[PDB]
Amino acid sequence: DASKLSSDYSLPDLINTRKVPNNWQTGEQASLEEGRIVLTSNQNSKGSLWLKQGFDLKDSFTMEWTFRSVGYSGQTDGGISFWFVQDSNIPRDKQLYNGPVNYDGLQLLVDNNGPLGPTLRGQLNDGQKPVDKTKIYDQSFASCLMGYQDSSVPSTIRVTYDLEDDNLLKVQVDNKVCFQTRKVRFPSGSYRIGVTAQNGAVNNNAESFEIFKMQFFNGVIEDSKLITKYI
Repeated sequence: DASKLSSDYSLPDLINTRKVPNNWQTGEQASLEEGRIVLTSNQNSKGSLWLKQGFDLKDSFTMEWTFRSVGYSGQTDGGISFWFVQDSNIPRDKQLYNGPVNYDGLQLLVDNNGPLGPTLRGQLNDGQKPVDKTKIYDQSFASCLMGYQDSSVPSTIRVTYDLEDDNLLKVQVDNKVCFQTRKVRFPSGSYRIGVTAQNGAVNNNAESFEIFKMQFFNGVIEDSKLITKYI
């Protein structure tokens, strides 16, 4: 697995790091603080963290994001979104959790404003139309229940896309399967990888979403014009 780790698309541990790693960039109110990038803080905050360069999808990959939420417990309109989307530059649109409403690819949404409570949901789009935000919870292609708030220990989301297992897309939270599917077909192309968050305005909350680490691997780890399709 070391041999497969990609330094170009990973975010190293941020302890004693005095600047954002140069292959990434923050946006909006996101900032580097000691040991973590803080996406949101204080009220009605938004932040983004994206890789500067696209990823050429030609083979299986794994991506592991380590994050946490601190500072608020309760239902809100906030959320954190992890993206894997086909685009030539960082996505321009910021309407959907401070990320693109018109994406072509995958949105993984962690939030608690839907009827099921705190969830990790998979959303898909193919760039032809913006998604209808009013239908997001009814349109998830897959989901699991996932407690994330007010939680000191960070969580790790592992996303694997395994072409050698008939295009298995598998999403794990701390190594437990959240969902998996073979229905999602990402075309070869250049993809943008990043995370965006907002805490919203509900109850003037100051929920703070934090990113600690992200590891990107070429291949599948120990789990041995074209647009996204859902078959």
